Amino acid sequence: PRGSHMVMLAQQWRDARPKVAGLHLDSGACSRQSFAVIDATTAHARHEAEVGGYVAAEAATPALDAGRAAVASLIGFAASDVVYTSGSNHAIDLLLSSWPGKRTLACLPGEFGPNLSAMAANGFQVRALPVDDDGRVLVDEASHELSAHPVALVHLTALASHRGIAQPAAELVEACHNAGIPVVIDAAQALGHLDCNVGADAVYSSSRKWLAGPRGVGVLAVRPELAERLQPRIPPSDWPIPMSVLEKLELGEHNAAARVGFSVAVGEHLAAGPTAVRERLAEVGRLSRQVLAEVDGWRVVEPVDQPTAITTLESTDGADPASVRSWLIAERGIVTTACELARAPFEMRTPVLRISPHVDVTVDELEQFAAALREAP
Amino acid sequence: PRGSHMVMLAQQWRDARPKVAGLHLDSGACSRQSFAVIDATTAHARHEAEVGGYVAAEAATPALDAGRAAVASLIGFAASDVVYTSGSNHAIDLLLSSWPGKRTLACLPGEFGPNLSAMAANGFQVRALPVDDDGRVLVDEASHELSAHPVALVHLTALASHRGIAQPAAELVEACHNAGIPVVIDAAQALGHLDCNVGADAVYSSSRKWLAGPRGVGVLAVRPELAERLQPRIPPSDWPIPMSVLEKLELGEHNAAARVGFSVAVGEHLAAGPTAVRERLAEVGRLSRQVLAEVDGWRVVEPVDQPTAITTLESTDGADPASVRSWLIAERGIVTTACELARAPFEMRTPVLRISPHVDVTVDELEQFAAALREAP
Ligand SMILES: *[C@H](NC(=C)C(=O)O)c1c(COP(=O)(O)O)cnc(C)c1O
Ligand SMILES: *[C@H](NC(=C)C(=O)O)c1c(COP(=O)(O)O)cnc(C)c1O
Repeated sequence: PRGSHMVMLAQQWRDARPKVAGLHLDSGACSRQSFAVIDATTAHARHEAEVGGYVAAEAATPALDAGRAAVASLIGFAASDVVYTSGSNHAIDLLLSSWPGKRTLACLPGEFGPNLSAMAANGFQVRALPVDDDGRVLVDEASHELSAHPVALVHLTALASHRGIAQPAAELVEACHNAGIPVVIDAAQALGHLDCNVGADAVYSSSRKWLAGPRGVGVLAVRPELAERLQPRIPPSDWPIPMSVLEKLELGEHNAAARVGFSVAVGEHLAAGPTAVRERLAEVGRLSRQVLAEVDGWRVVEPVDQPTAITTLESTDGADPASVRSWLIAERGIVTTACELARAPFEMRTPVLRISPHVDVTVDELEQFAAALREAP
Repeated sequence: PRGSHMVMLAQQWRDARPKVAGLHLDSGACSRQSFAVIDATTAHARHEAEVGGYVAAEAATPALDAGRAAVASLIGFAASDVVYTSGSNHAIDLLLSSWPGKRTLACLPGEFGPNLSAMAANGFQVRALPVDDDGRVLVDEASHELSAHPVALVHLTALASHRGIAQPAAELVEACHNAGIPVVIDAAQALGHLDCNVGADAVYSSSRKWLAGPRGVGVLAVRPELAERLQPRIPPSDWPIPMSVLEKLELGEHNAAARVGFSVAVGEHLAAGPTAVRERLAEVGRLSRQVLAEVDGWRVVEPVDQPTAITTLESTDGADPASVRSWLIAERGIVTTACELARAPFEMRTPVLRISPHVDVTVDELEQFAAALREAP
């Protein structure tokens, strides 16, 4: 029952942000904005009012591009491959709505419901990939399956919203490449605590989660080979105006402030040491699961040493997590997320309570949670 | 050459916002956020970090609904008919992508390019409506035309981004209703200086303009008869999850902060007196056009007494406004918008410089502009 690695990171992180009113263990849903991030945003809006809205935006180009670059660095793409979105669903929809010719797709059974929804809405046939009892892709079986039965692209949610299994992203991406098939990665969850530098052809993620930037921002990155094959829904493909596929994908009103906010927030991840941060988040999972290994009416779902901060609890006596969550919030200020089946229809047989705490979490807090979980009605 | 009505409104408005670095005459592109609005936004983001992101959002429901209601009041819809968007293009796309059965449409020749683009992208046949030499719809001819040749809906940009003609919105809407045809109104420009209470079946607008709220927010309002006929692209119409058409349209990650920001900003319009504000904006146009009636190399396009703050200048010696604009900004701190043909392809034969100043503008400033316009190379 091993103890915690003391890191000045956990502490710097905590103090860089407003103090939690209660106890916040859902950076997986929406993390917490640093003062700098918050202020960077406010600043932009202030500046919009001074110099003019679109001149302010121009002025922010350095900062916007900063963020692209930072994002690019974490996924191994070019900054010029990275576009801004409203989030990871805007992202996957921009992508799939743009996707040329044949629209077959393989993905995990664990695939995110709203993703499947976008997949379906864009007319993709969607096969499952072989997995283990956890939902972790069997990379071998999948390679064989993908050669035998080819598919127009593979969509890998590298880290799932509903379960803290880290998918073997890089080895699936090579397997898929060996079969001559592109890989889209949903890194909404993964960007910030999984090595997202893995060879993917497109990646997307959201600002508000592990990168702890503003809501209303996400990113989509597409390798230029793929980017230029894409056919944006809007404008129509018979286009008088000459702009690139990515320029088309990034077209539309948006909170630029939030985007500069985001840029700060990514910068801050890089600043803290990507690799340093992921190791802590992995530890956070360990501690979280070791601390929660002993709770009646609640089973920990993920293997102890999954390198992840998402841990999920299945109720062993029919308790509904949705309720437990809103209890935990209203009574004890503890913020959690409650994952309904719709999050992963073809894998979740039963809902779960999701702890997703950041580096800042202490063993006290994990213990406060465990405690408060027991006292829960 | 009549003078200005002194109103404590102009002054209250100015002082409620950060002071303009130079001179800002493009509230038509992006206006200026009050301190309250800016702070309301920051606050939300701060609060996200304290209590949790989605609990903060819940908490803001009062404020969010406030804004719907306020918007609703200005267009004569129910607050429950109003949904939040990213802007007026998200809006028209959400609408047209959702539109059932036959997709014919009539609109002005003056129709906004990006609108036509969305129209086309959603497979609408798009007829023009009869207009005068200004582009103002001939309501009579149009009624006759719409009875003789029916169309699945009419799309009226009530106030055009490229020209400060106020379209006879209410009388066209009855004409269209007398022919049994619904009206969608693009009130991106109009919401805030035209009476948008006119009988339209859907209306949409943006936060960042005359309502001077945050970027990344717009609104879409749809009357329930129409709302429930609509078929959202995403999720697919074969939907396991039971949510209303509007709930579907409002689904997706977003800057909630910005939305509460917006709510403040609408509130502030109501607070100032809608009718009071529009009368000033109309005066602003008068003054703007009277002050600019005498400039060489620049003709005022709109009739003097169009009840509008948008005035546009056509260069009489081949000057490119794009350039003049970026000169005006870099040299004299005067912010303007330069309207390229793409803004209204089937009406604009030639680009224009657009003054769109708010209530705060003084005759000095309009004169400073006129002056600075002369000295421009
Ligand atoms: C993020 N989502 C959540 C609210 C959560 O609690 O998990 C998410 C997204 C959705 O992207 P948006 O930015 O549009 O919200 C994408 N896919 C995954 C795996 C996920 O974690
Ligand atoms: C607003 N647009 C401008 C940038 C301008 O300078 O006019 C606009 C919109 C576009 O909506 P978004 O909120 O997506 O930008 C819609 N239609 C009109 C008439 C217009 O003024």
